[PDB]
Amino acid sequence: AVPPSLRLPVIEAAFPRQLHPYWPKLQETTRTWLLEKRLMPADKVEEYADGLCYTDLMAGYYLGAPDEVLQAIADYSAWFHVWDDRHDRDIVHGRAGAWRRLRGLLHTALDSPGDHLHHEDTLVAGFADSVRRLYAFLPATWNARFARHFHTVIEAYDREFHNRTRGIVPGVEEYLELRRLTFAHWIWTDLLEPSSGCELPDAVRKHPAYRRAALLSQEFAAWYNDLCSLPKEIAGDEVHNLGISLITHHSLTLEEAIGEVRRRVEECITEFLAVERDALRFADELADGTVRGKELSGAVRANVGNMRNWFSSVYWFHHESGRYMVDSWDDRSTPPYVNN
Ligand SMILES: O=P(O)(O)C(O)(Cc1cccnc1)P(=O)(O)O
Ligand SMILES: [Mg+2]
Ligand SMILES: [Mg+2]
Ligand SMILES: [Mg+2]
Repeated sequence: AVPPSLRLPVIEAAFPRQLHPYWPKLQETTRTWLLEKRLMPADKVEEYADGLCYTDLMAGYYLGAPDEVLQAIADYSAWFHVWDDRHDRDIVHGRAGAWRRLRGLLHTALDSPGDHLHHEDTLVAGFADSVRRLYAFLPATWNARFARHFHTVIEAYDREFHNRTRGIVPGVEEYLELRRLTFAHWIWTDLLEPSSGCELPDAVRKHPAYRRAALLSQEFAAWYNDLCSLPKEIAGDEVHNLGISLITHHSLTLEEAIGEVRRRVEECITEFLAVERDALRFADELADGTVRGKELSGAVRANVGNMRNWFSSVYWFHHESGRYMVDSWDDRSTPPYVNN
């Protein structure tokens, strides 16, 4: 059961949880990858990795993915959380040069991941390994789109670095725009496509019903993370959180801000329910009697189904993962799974 302040009865009643059959092997294989790529200290991997639930988060989302696609996605997701931790620690310790150099290497590795598979920075080498595998599933046009999206994500992380080093809390609207980039909304959306085995043409994925369903799934995930990660973020001097923007710029108390974030999250669900109908009608229209139409219809339907699964996977992840359990830590500002 979930605490009342975080509970979403519509998720519990109407978004039943799903789990990909590869999850048990996924859990161990990603743990071993974190150890072998030296992305976290060995003792922290053994003590904390399974409890962080990163593989569970992906296995509740990309249902139907081939096992090797899911493995690359899960390794990438675990990497992404470690990168968020590295960025945080570079900020806390004032390592502006180390951050700048990492940022530059990630831009280069994103365009040429094979060149960086054995880089001396293990964080760069692990990024490159996951991305090179992601680049092997679909035509290079998809790879180029993933790269365009992730270049933007890296720069949003750089903006967060600047904000936190200057002590700036973004305004609410500025924050909502930035959050689509720091949460990597378009990366998770891109990854729907190798999971269903089809690169969608621009005309299909830019259809208004597809686009809006994709957006709402990610807005829910990011803002629900803001709701659940607010305690650890306040304790860690993080400034990027819708609740923090509301407290800072709209003069809300903590209780009022929690209520407002909750209401915005709830609205994503019922807006998604409306647009999902339109997205599934579009999927039906794509089934025009042709083979290609059947393929595109099935891919769109699978992708919209996984946009729905993201809601339940993110919901339960936030109650299971050790990442957010700040009340258990000796130092609330320093999670035990980060290298400090
Ligand atoms: O777990 P966290 O740190 O609350 C977070 O969700 C980590 C994260 C980063 C990017 C994508 N998904 C999760 P963040 O975005 O930093 O608020
Ligand atoms: Mg974070
Ligand atoms: Mg972050
Ligand atoms: Mg957060």
